[PDB]
Amino acid sequence: MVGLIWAQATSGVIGRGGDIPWRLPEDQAHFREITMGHTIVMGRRTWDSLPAKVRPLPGRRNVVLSRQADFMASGAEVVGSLEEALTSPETWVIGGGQVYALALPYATRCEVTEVDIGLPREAGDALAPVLDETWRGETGEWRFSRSGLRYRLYSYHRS
Ligand SMILES: NC(=O)c1ccc[n+]([C@@H]2O[C@H](COP(=O)([O-])OP(=O)(O)OC[C@H]3O[C@@H](n4cnc5c(N)ncnc54)[C@H](OP(=O)(O)O)[C@@H]3O)[C@@H](O)[C@H]2O)c1
Ligand SMILES: CCOC(=O)c1csc(C)n1
Ligand SMILES: [Co+2]
Repeated sequence: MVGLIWAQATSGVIGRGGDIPWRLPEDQAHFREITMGHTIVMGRRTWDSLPAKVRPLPGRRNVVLSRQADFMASGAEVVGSLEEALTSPETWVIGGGQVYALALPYATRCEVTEVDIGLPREAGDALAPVLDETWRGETGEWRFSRSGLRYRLYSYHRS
C-alpha cells in the first residue's frame, strides 16, 4: 500500500517558499498517527524543511528522494528513484509537490486535510496532485482548529 498524505488550502496550495503558510496542531497529530511505524518518503526539499532537531521523524523509516548521488540525510535513506523506497507493507509519501506527482501512479490512498484558508495560487507554489476519476472520495465534517482555521479530512481510495 502506497498512500499520499498532505494538507492543502482550498485552492490546492500545499507549499510556498519552501515551507507551509499554516500550522494546525490537529493536522500534525493526524499526520503522526497515520504515518507512525511506517515508511515515509519525501523529496529532498521537504527533508530540508524539517528542522535538524526533529529529523528523522521518530518511529518511521525516513526515505529521501534526491538526484544527488552523494546527498547525505543523517537518519534517512537517500534514494535516486522512488521505486527503491516501496519495499515495506505500508508506505506514506509525505511530500512535497514534485514527489506527490511522481508517486501518484503507485498510490491507492490519499489522506487530505483541507484547510479553510483563502490562499490564491502563486508562481512557485507547491500544489496538491490532481486526482482523476479512478479515485473515490469520503468527506469528513468541518472542524475548528485551535489555530483558528477550519479544516476537514478527505479520505480518497482506489483499487
Ligand atoms: N502537507 C503539506 O502541506 C506539505 C507536506 C510536505 C511538503 N510541503 C511543502 O512542499 C514544498 C516542497 O515541495 P517541492 O515540490 O518544492 O520539492 P519536493 O517534492 O519536496 O522535493 C523535490 C526534490 O526531490 C528530488 N526529486 C524530484 N523529482 C525527482 C526525480 N524524478 N528523481 C530523483 N529525485 C527527484 C530533487 O531533489 P535534488 O534537488 O536533491 O535532486 C527535487 O529537488 C515545501 O514548501 C514544503 O513545505 C507541504
Ligand atoms: C503538515 C502535516 O503534518 C506535519 O506536521 C508534517 C510533518 S513533516 C511534513 C512535511 N509535514
Ligand atoms: Co498505521
